[PDB]
Amino acid sequence: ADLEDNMETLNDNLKVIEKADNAAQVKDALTKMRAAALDAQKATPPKLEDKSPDSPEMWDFRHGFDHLVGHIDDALKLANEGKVKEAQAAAEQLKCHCNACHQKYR
Ligand code: HEC
Ligand SMILES: [Ca+2]
Ligand SMILES: [Ca+2]
Repeated sequence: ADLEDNMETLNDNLKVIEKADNAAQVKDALTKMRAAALDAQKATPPKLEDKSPDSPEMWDFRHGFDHLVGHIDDALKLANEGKVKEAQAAAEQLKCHCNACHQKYR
């Protein structure tokens, strides 16, 4: 339930989505990723521990998860429609946003 746990949940469930057989597994994984992203959003990452909680870095860190959740919600709509392959493709759009936050704050 710490930041590192949230990241492990995000990473593990993206791989679940990639390997998924049906829409139910994609939806279940995305729902777990959604919770993890909103939990992570409340953390102070180690790199930013000396910054102000109101700093632009901390607000950029938090905003990154808002957009991640937006992408998760798009993939969730497709998974709820039974479109496994398009839900999976929508979920791959997450990866550039994982990487972008990591490049700044990992
Ligand atoms: C900021 C808005 C983030 C986004 C979006 C994602 N991640 Fe992340 N991640 C972030 C930080 C600050 C860290 C380091 C945390 C620490 O305590 O040092 C990480 C780390 C990871 C890791 C490896 C280390 C770990 O804590 O598990 C992984 C495997 C990881 N993150 C995965 C991941 C994925 C798959 C994401 C998109 C679905 C993703 N992260 C987004 C910050 C942010
Ligand atoms: Ca937590
Ligand atoms: Ca670290």
